[PDB]
Amino acid sequence: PLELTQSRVQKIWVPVDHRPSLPRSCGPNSPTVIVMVGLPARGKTYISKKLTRYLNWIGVPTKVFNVGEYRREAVKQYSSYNFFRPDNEEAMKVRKQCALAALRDVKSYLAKEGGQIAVFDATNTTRERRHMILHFAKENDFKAFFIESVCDDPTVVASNIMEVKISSPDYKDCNSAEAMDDFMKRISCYEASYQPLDPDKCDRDLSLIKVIDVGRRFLVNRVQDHIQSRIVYYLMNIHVQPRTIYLCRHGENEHNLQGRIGGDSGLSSRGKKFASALSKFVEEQNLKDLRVWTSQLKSTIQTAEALRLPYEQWKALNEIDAGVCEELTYEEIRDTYPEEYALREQDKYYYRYPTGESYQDLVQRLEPVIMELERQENVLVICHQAVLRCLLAYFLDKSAEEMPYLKCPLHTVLKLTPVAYGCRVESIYLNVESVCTHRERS
Amino acid sequence: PLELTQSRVQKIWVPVDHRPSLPRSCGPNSPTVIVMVGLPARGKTYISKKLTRYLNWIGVPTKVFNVGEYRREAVKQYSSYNFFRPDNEEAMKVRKQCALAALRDVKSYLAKEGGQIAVFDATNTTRERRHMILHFAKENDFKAFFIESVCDDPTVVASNIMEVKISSPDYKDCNSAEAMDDFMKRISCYEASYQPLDPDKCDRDLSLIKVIDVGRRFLVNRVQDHIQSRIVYYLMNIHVQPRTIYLCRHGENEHNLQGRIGGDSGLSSRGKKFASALSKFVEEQNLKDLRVWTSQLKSTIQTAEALRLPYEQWKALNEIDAGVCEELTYEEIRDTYPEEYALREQDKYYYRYPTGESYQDLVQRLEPVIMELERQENVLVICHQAVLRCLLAYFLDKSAEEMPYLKCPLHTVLKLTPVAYGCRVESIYLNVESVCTHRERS
Ligand SMILES: Cn1cc(-c2cn(C)c3ccc(Oc4ccc(NC(=O)[C@@H]5CCCN5)cc4)cc23)cn1
Ligand SMILES: Cn1cc(-c2cn(C)c3ccc(Oc4ccc(NC(=O)[C@@H]5CCCN5)cc4)cc23)cn1
Ligand SMILES: O=P(O)(O)OC[C@H]1O[C@](O)(CO)[C@@H](O)[C@@H]1O
Ligand SMILES: O=P(O)(O)OC[C@H]1O[C@](O)(CO)[C@@H](O)[C@@H]1O
Repeated sequence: PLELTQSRVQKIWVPVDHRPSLPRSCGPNSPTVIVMVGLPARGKTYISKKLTRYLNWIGVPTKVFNVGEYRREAVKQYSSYNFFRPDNEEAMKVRKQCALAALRDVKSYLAKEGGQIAVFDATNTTRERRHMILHFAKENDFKAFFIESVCDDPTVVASNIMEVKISSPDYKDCNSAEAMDDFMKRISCYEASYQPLDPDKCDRDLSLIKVIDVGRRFLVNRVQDHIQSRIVYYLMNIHVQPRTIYLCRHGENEHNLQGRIGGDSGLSSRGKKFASALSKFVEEQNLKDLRVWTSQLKSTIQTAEALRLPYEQWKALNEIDAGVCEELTYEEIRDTYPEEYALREQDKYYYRYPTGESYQDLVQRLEPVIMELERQENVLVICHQAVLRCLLAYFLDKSAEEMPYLKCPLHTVLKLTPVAYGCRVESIYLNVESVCTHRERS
Repeated sequence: PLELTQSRVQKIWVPVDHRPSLPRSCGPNSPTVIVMVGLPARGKTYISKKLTRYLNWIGVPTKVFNVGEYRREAVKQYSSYNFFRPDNEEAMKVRKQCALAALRDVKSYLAKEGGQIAVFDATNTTRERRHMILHFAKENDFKAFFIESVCDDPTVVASNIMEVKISSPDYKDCNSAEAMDDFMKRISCYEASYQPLDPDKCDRDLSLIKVIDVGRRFLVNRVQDHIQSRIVYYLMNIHVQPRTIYLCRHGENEHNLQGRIGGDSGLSSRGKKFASALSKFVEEQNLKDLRVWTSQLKSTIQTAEALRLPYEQWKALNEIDAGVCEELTYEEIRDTYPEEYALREQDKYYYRYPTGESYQDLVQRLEPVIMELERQENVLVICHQAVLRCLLAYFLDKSAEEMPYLKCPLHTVLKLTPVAYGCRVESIYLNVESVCTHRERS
C-alpha cells in the first residue's frame, strides 16, 4: 500500500511498477501553432527566433517553420521582387505550395515528433491565408495564437532591420544598395492585400497579440493559457537597444585548489589577483551604467568587491547544489558513491545529486535571471561553472545535452554582443593562472 | 583586502565594517503611483486589493489609498446618489478635498514611510483630475502607471460586482433592492464627464493598461520597468470564475513521530489512514476537474497516491531547507547549535539556516506556484508546514512577521473560497490522530 521507489537518475518517487506478465505501454496538453503576421521587415523572424530560443531553454520543445526557406528550396535562385508581384500567377501558386508544405511539417512535428510549439513564420497578411491556417489547426486539434507586428515605414527604416533582411542568401549575388532597393519593392508587393488583425470585429474570437511600433504598444486579445500569458510577459521584457552582457566566474577559490565541489570558500591569492585584473578590464570597457550581479556565495562577492561598483546578490545565481556530495573531491565521490558518479557521467543534464540538484533544476531557478537580463542593458554577471553553462546555453542556443559540457574557464570573461538573430561571443582571458575545473564527457 | 563577514541572521556576506571614530549613517528605485481609472462597478477596488496582496507578499511595500474612505470620514452618513450629482457644488468641493488629502498621504507613504507602491483607488475619470495626479507625481519624483477598467453595462450587471459594492457601509441602513437602485443612479452621475484613456492621441506618452470587459482584452502602452511588466503578467493570470482551493500537508510521516525536521521520510500508519480519509473527503466534494499538486518529497506523493487521481510534482513545493540542521530534532538543534536556535526564535521570517533557507527564500521559490494557482480553477495542494504557511499568508493577506507562526495542523484540510475581495477559509479535520508540529513564538 502506497509503495514507492526513487528513480536512480532524477531521484523522482514513483509507484513500484510490478508490471504484469504482458507489460503494456500507453504510448506515447494540446500543441500550439504560433502564427506570425505582418509585412516584411517587421521583425517577425527576430521574434520567431527569440521566442523559440526562450521556449526550448525553459523546456518547451519548439521549432520555427519559415515559408521563405521552403521557397528557397523549391526555387533555385532569387532574381528580384518580380517573384513577389501579385500578378505573378506562377509564383503565387509556388508560394502557396510552400506554405502548404511547411504546414505538413508543422503537423508531423506536433502530432508525431513530440513537438509542443510550432512557430509559423510567414507574412500571413490576408484573412484568406489565416482562415486556412485556422482550419488546419482546428482539424488537427492544435491551438492557434497569432503574433502580429505592425510598424510604420520611418520606424522600420530607423530600426535597421533591413540590413539583417538583405544578409539573406536571396541577396548573395547583390551589393548592399541594390539588395536594399529590391527589398523595399518587395514590401510594396504585400501592401494592397494586407488585412491587419481586427480584434474589434472580424478577429474578436482569436487569441492574439499585436506588437505595435517595436514594442511601444501592445493589444492582447483572449489569452487562453499559461504559455500565451508567458509569451506576452517575455515580449514586454525583451528590447532591441544596443548593450553588452559580460559573464565570468568568481576568481579561483580555496576549494578549487583542493579539487573540491560546492561549498562557500573564499578567493585564493590568484583569485584575488583575477578580481584586481577584472576591475582594470571593467574600467577599460568605459561603460555607461554597468549593473553588476553576483551569487550569495563568498567567492563571487569578494570578486565584485574589487570592482568598487554597486552590485546585487542573487540567491538564484548560487552554484548547483551537490546535496550529500557538497565539499567532496570527484575522487572522493567516485570512491564513496560509485553508483552516483557513474549515473551522472551517463546523463549529466537530468541527473540529480541526492538531496541536491540537476542542470534541469538550475534552468528553472535561473529563468527570473534570464527574464531580468533581457530587460537590462550593460550587465556583468559574476557566477559559477554550472550556472554559467546554463546562462551561456540560453544566449548561444545550446541544447540540454550539450549544456553541462560548455567550456567556461576561470579568470576568463565571456563578452556577449547582440547581433542579427543572436549573440556574438568574445572570450577575454585576464592573464592570471588558475587550476582547470573542466571535465570532458566520458 | 576583500575582508568579508557573514551576517548572523540572513547569512549574507558583507564587507567588515570597521566604522571610524565618528560612525556616519547614509540615511535612509523611484516609487510608483498606480492610478486606477474608470466608472464605478468596474472592479477597480477588486484590482487594487488583489495587486496590493500580491505586491506585499513578494516583498514590494504597497498600500491602497481609497478616496471613498476619505469621503466617508469627512461626511458622517451617506443618504443617496444626490451627493454625486455634477451640479452638487458643495459635494464636488468636498470630493476634491478628499482626493487632495489622499494624495498628501500617498506623498508621506512613498517619500517618508518606506513605501514603494501607492495604489490611488478612485474614478479619476476626467483628463483634468489625471493631469493634476501627473503634476503631483512629477513634482515628487514618483512614476505614474494607469490601470483603467472599461466594461459595458450588461457585462457589469452579469459579473455581480454590484452585490459587493452595495455591501459598503454607505448602504448600512438600506435593503438590497434600494441600495442597488441608488448605486445604478450613482454610476449615471459619472458618465457625462468620463474621458477614457486615449493612447492613440492625448495619452500616447503615458504608461498604462486598459483592462477591457473583465479581461477579455488588454491595451498596454509604454511599459517602463519590471514592476509594470509583472503587473500586466499578473492581470493576465488572475480571473473571476468560481472555484475552490484546498491546502493540506502530507499525512503524518516517520520524521514527525521522532520530532525530526526536514528529510524525506515516508508516511507512518496514521499518515496512511489520513491519506485514505483524504481520498474519501475529495470524493465527497464532487468536483468537476480537480488538479492535484504535490512536492517532490515522498510523504506528499504517497498522500496523493491514495487519491487515485492524476497529480503533478513541483520541486518549488518541497519543505524549507534546514541546511546543516536537516533531520535533527529541535532539542538536538538547541544543544548542537545554541546560537542558531536563539537567532531563529528572534527573527523567524528572515533567519536563514546555515547552507539552508529562510521563509523569505520560500516566498521567492513559491511565486510561480502562486501565479499558476491564480490561473487554475479547482486545485488540491499537498505540501509541508512552512510552505503551507507561506501560501496561506498570500491568500489571507498575512504579514511577513506573522507568516512563520500560522497554524497549519496535520490531517486538516484548509478549504479556500473566493468571496468579495479575498478568501473565506474553512478548516476540515479528517479525524485521524497525529503528533503536533506547531511551535508558538517565544
Ligand atoms: C534585431 N532587431 C529587430 C528589429 C525590429 C525592427 N522592427 C520593425 C521590429 C518590430 C518588432 C520587433 O520585436 C519586438 C520589439 C520590441 C519588443 N518589446 C519591447 O520593446 C519591450 C516593451 C517596452 C519595453 N521593452 C518585443 C518585440 C523587433 C523589430 C530591429 N533590430
Ligand atoms: C470579484 N469580482 C470582480 C468582478 C469584476 C467586475 N468587473 C466589471 C470587473 C472588471 C475587471 C476586473 O478585474 C480583472 C478581471 C479579469 C482579469 N484577467 C483575466 O480575466 C485573465 C485574462 C484572460 C484570462 N484571465 C484581470 C482583472 C474585475 C471585475 C466581479 N467579481
Ligand atoms: O557539473 P560539473 O562539471 O561537475 O561542474 C559543477 C561544479 O563546478 C564547480 O563550480 C567547481 O568545481 C563545483 O562547485 C560544481 O559542483
Ligand atoms: O518553521 P518551523 O516552525 O520550524 O516549521 C518548519 C518545519 O516543520 C516541518 O515540516 C515538520 O516538523 C519540518 O520539516 C520543517 O523544518
